[PDB]
Amino acid sequence: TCPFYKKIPGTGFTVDAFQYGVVEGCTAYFLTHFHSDHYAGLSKHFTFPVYCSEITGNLLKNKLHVQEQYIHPLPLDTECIVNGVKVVLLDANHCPGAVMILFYLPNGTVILHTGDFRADPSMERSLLADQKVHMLYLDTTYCSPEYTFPSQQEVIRFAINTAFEAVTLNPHALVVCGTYSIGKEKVFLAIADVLGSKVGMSQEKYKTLQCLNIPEINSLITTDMCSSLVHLLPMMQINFKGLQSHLKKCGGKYNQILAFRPTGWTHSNKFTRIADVIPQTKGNISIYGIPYSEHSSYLEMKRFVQWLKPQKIIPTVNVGTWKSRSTMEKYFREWKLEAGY
Ligand code: NI
Repeated sequence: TCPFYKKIPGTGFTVDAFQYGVVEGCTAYFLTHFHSDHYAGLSKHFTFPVYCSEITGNLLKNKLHVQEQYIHPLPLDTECIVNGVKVVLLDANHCPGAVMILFYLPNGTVILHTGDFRADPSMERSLLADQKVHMLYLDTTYCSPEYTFPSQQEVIRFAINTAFEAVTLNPHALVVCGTYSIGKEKVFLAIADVLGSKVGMSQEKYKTLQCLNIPEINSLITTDMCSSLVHLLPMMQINFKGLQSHLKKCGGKYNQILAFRPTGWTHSNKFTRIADVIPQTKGNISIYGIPYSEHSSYLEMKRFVQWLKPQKIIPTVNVGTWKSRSTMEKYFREWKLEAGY
């Protein structure tokens, strides 16, 4: 049974609610982004209308085989009518194709559903600027002040500089980057660009990347591993055993691996600056955990909410425990008292 925080009152609509069977009263299922916790339940046998971005619709058709007649892609930043209700899709600054959804209810209420997002001051100049929002359905993944991490640009600067230094010292070093979903493509693309290489990967991953409308992608990635000095592997393989095993397969072309695990936040963030990050090493293998986030920091979240000034907040993450819920409600009230709304 579908939980309340996935239902949009006053409409026939649900958000990210595909794992509950046929939801009573739902005439249109929105999908914010192509991450498995959110698409859970979708398949080629789905026969209701799914509304989403173009990129998400490429992935539904090619990876999950949803039939084309049920996929309804909408352009961003454009007022659209769906089943009698005005909606807008906004870039969520999450993974490729991820959106926030603005719903303009028939009774005059305006609802923003962030999906998963990384708040940014650039959102203060989208179509959000033009009117009041009554209810905010908020990605609260990192809603606690201990959650600090650097900008995505500082993280990429560290990775490029690290990779270019290592391979220039040793031209026989291979770079490996872990992945288990879409998002964080800038990590492996920026490293391959500095090294003058394409990124090598499995056929299944190449297919996924080909759905993402990235400019000049055919110039950047390949399935020919032998021709590439930046390889992508499943995240589960980014450990000393998996990397040893991979180095064997490269036929003595390489004698060292430098690997990257983009994580979200890890508690090494409470003490250490990005500049000061060091790897775990065993022999000729080094592994860096880098804090590349596609969710808001606590401070970025707070800034967005204090600018938006919603009348009510409904969290969509960390909702399963009473301690979590009570923590989040306390920060919402601080924020509102501090800013005066
Ligand atoms: Ni996500």
